[PDB]
Amino acid sequence: AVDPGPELDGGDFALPEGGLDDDRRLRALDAVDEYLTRKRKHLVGYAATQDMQGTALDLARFMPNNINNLGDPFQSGGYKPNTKVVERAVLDYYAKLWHAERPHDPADPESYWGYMLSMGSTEGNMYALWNARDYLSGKALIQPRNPNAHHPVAFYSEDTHYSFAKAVAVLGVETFHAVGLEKYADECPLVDPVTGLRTWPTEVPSRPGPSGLSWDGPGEIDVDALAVLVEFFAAKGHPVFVNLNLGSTFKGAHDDVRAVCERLLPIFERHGLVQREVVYGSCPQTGRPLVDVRRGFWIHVDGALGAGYAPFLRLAAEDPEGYGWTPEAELPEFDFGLRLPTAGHGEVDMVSSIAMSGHKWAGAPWPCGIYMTKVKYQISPPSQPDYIGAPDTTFAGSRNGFSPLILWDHLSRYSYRDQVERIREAQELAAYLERRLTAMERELGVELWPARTPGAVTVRFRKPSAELVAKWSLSSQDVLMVPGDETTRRSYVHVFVMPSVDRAKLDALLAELAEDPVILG
Amino acid sequence: ELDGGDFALPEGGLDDDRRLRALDAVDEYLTRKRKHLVGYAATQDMQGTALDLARFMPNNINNLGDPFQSGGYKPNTKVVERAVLDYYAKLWHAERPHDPADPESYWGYMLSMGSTEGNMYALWNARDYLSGKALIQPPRNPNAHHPVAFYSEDTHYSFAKAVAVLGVETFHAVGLEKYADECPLVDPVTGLRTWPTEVPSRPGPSGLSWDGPGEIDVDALAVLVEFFAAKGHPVFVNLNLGSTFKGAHDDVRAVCERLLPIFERHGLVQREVVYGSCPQTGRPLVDVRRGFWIHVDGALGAGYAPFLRLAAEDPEGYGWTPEAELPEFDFGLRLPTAGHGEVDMVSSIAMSGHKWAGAPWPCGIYMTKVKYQISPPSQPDYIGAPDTTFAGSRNGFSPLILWDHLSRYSYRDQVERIREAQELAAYLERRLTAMERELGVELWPARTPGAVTVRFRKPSAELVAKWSLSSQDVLMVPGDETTRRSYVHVFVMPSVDRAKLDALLAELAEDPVILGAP
Ligand SMILES: *[C@H](N[C@@H](CCSC)C(=O)OC)c1c(COP(=O)(O)O)cnc(C)c1O
Ligand SMILES: *[C@H](N[C@@H](CCSC)C(=O)OC)c1c(COP(=O)(O)O)cnc(C)c1O
Repeated sequence: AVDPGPELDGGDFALPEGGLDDDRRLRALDAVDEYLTRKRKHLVGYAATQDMQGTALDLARFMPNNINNLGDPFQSGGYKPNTKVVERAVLDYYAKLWHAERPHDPADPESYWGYMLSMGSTEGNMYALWNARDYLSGKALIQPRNPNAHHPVAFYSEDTHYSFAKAVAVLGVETFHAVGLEKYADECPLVDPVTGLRTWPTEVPSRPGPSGLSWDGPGEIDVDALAVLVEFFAAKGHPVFVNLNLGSTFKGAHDDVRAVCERLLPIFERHGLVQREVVYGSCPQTGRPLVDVRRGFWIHVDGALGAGYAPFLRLAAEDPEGYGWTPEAELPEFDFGLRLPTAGHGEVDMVSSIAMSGHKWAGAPWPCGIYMTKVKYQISPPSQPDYIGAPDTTFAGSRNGFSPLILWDHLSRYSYRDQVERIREAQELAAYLERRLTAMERELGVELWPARTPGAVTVRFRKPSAELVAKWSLSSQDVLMVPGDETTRRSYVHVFVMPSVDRAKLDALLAELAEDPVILG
Repeated sequence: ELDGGDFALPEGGLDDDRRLRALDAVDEYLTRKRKHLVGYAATQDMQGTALDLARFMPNNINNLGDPFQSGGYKPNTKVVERAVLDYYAKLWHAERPHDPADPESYWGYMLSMGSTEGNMYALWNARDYLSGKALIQPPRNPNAHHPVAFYSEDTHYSFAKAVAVLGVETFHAVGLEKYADECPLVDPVTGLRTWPTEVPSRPGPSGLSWDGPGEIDVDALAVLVEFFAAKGHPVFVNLNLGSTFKGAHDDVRAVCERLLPIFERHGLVQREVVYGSCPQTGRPLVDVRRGFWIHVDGALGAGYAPFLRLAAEDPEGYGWTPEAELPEFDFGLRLPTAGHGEVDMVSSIAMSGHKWAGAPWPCGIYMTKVKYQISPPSQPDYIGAPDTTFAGSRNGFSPLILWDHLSRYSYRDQVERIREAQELAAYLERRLTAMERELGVELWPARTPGAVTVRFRKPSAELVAKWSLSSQDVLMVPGDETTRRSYVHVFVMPSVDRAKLDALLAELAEDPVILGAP
């Protein structure tokens, strides 16, 4: 029944051979602004902070510059209009926040290395899986018999973002499902809870909900299931890549990164994956191959969303009196500071890489973010281009040097305490939304199927009318309540409570939901 | 330079005074550098852009999903993105509108990185298309599924990267692995049949490629492509349209004319491809595809080459005859088959928006045809649009940047932009040789005919850093480190005018490395 307002008309934007005069140009740009302004003020269905007035005022001045952070962030290079000094400051801030070792130092293998992304976290996850594929397969690093030793196998939950399926295909990294079907067809160690057959699942199971199946579960990886699957492949001699979701796309779940690491480390130690000799190439002689020592596992944290707020929630959890807030749910230790003891290898720093999107929690006018790892994992670049004056250590070639300014400006405006307040208000407002949806069910006698994983900044509920979805940019997901059976489909939407989503905005949405024709029935 | 101390981000934040001081320091640095940058292919003037588009800075714009599909993230500029894509589709003689039911119609999208993304996407798309992975759903030979990649020694480093990312095998790798003693080319330095690492570029006065024009040697390419095509391999060829260091244009028309008969001889125009078996039986399912893919890396040159070719076709109408011929390169390039049919030769093009047009961050275009589209890696509900692109979230500000640029200029204005740059590149070359004679020094100036860049001897570090001159070392005899020469180049972009070049030249004439030249 509500009005999402008119879309843009392509006729206004057609670019003729002769160009457009100033009046037609301004009319078009005004139409874009009127559209974008209406939509941004009502967007509540995606993990995208929408308020950036301060940014715009501070940084509009930089638009006349063709900024390019071409090459590694830790060398200027020949393209002098670059913001690498700013990029390093932003990377340093997140390195501290994620308990990485600073400063970056190419002679310190344990120190951080990372760079700012020109796409979103899609670039960071692609880079992670490239870096891990090469590291685990034995390609040469920047610093100097088992048939499966150079055949890595990827593991991640059913709540993992579609970017991984893409990245897996781009990079030719094999999932445990693919390798299971190919080489180990009848040896799946898990029993399917629907069919009772030992069929290889397509992703690692996520935890079950009230249904006994994952569709209504919290969206967290099932650690038991993961450990069974990892043991299976590690015992066969495969190196192991694990992606863990810190703020999953639809449910905002946090995989229990510490629990996963505690479970898997003994498996890694049992199967010789903590420290192992790796043959990297060869050359003609009496002998042949070169050799170095590497770990045989790689744990990546997809923190596209959650790496931006989780450190601040955990700060409050550590000092609840000081911040005046005890978070409702525990968020798992997930970062470069996570270190575990072993039987005979000393303490092991468990996480190899993290990705974060800057346009999610912080907010930006275009996609950006961070990939971070450690110097000891850096792969030799694919080539040595003279013409950029800095090593080609990154996924992108030319790199966005405006995004460093965006994030620097954001981070400079807020103290740690202010950042804690932002995640507090969002957590409290997500809880409020869930409370209001169940109250609506009782007031109106309607089913909304509301759900919210404890500690998540998103709430899911029954999809309303198409018009309401379009007004508020609600993101949609269908689930089959019993996998395989198309008659059990439910359509959900979700709301992401970002720092730009306040009580008034949620109350306005709720007032419209209460009068929506699909909701009423 | 900028001092990192001014930029460190404390736990407690920075106050408004420290914040403004830092941002002022950045602006002062960037402003000084941008006004003197002449060494990279990056248009530096965008005052109009800034005035028109700063207003959009408050929006978290996201063009998530396919440009031609509705999606749930409503603060998007896909209507604008499609207008930009339509403009370049026309400019590159693609078929419009995009229509998923028309195999011949264009498909493309705007890049969130630069052309690195477009070249990566091209090679991904070609790898899957040539290997037999499943195509997008509309509304014997042991080498058949092993594509081999070919490109010249002047190809940008993004290809070496993309090859490694995507696991695409170059002719050099396949040659060493499978055909170690069968290289059909003789090395001009050693006289041995050693597989070269890239397809040779054309020789210069030296007899070697270092002082050549930077264009692919079409003969050498044809010999190499025939070799692998006769073995049953499908073929990926990348052609440079405005190469990175020399600004050369591979002769795409000549390449296509040379290669088509080779493709016909070895059954690569129409090739039965097995893309798995049916869900019931192990019956190899098959459709018909071409067995070659020609990609044009027009990072730079796809932005200006159409306009120069416009003038070449009507020189009295535009008041300009370009001195150099630029090759036909685009989606309109169609050649006759042996049977007097026609074949559209080019499969894809990439362009960077931050090169010829100018942008405040990297952006660009990848374009192909609907008939080449691969089935998406998965089908996510939560964007509401197919995942058909390299990026996930996508930059929806870049469409505004390029739309604003393109809306400001007529075809005639765009012709004038490339005219002026061509004429100024020729002027710069004239001035450098005049300087050699006046000062009695060797500057090694070189300009490939039709290029917007001129190379010369590397001057002092100070001058290099002031004018952001890009540097390249060459070995004048490959493998001999004693023959190293250090060059720089100047790119004459639309924001490079005569005054700027004359100011550079005045400094070069008093430069200590130039004057101290042995
Ligand atoms: C990002 N997920 C959302 C992107 C739009 S909201 C700013 C999404 O897919 O919702 C439909 C995301 C990615 C990919 O990051 P990009 O920045 O889009 O490239 C990866 N991993 C997770 C967990 C995400 O949420
Ligand atoms: C881009 N080449 C230059 C990028 C800096 S100038 C804006 C370069 O390498 O500088 C010396 C280029 C690419 C890659 O495009 P990106 O936009 O950098 O990702 C690919 N192909 C060619 C021919 C290029 O020139």
